[PDB]
Amino acid sequence: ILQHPDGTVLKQLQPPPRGPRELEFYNMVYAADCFDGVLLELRKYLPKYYGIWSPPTAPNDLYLKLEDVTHKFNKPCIMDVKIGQKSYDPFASSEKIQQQVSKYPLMEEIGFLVLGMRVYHVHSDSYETENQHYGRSLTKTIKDGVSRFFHNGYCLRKDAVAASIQKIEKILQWFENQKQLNFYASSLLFVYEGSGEVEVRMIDFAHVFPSNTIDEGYVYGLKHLISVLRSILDN
Ligand SMILES: c1ccc(-c2onc3ccc(-c4nnn[nH]4)cc23)cc1
Repeated sequence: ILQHPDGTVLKQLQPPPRGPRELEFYNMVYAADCFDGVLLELRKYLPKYYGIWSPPTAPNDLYLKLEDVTHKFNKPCIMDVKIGQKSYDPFASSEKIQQQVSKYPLMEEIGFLVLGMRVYHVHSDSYETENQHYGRSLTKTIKDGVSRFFHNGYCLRKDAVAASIQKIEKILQWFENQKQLNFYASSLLFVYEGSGEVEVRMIDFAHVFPSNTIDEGYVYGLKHLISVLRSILDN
């Protein structure tokens, strides 16, 4: 992820097959001729897509040019949350499944994993950063683990918590009204202002597949994340 001063990000395509699949996803959704009602609504929850980009002298070096969802913030507080019961996709090998489940064996139980957060503290005029190991350490501590993101401005930011719930609810509504796509190892990016208040966007589409059914695992995760955020409002 290269943050570009024009309010876009450049995401380098992952190695195959993951990078190509993500390019394919954005191309399907943001097709110039697409009038699929489901996919039209889905665009609302994605970063805007500006097509494939490569350096003038390096056509090999493929990027997606995406909206920087943090652009409109002064001191953005950012959290990435992987959603779903399974982080492996429907065509993973036994080896590959074991790799993925071992990273977070509570994924089935909890249905989401905090990949990281950056939290601005007014207090000290500085950022607090948590990495992959933070979220992977949370057990059924998850409430306190998520709460940490919302400690800003000499308070618990229940405004940002409530905003996040309302925006996730829209994404949840989309997932309850579609059975065309299932999403594995994809994330929600949360942004609020740490200095019309919150951003929640779906990101990371290297394991999105056509489907016949509700994405039950994703829905479980969204529902559970909402339930946790809901409980934080009672703090
Ligand atoms: C820090 C962290 C994330 C961002 C960010 O802002 N807009 C984004 C759009 C997409 C992605 C993305 N897609 N796939 N993986 N990451 C990240 C984005 C900015 C700063």
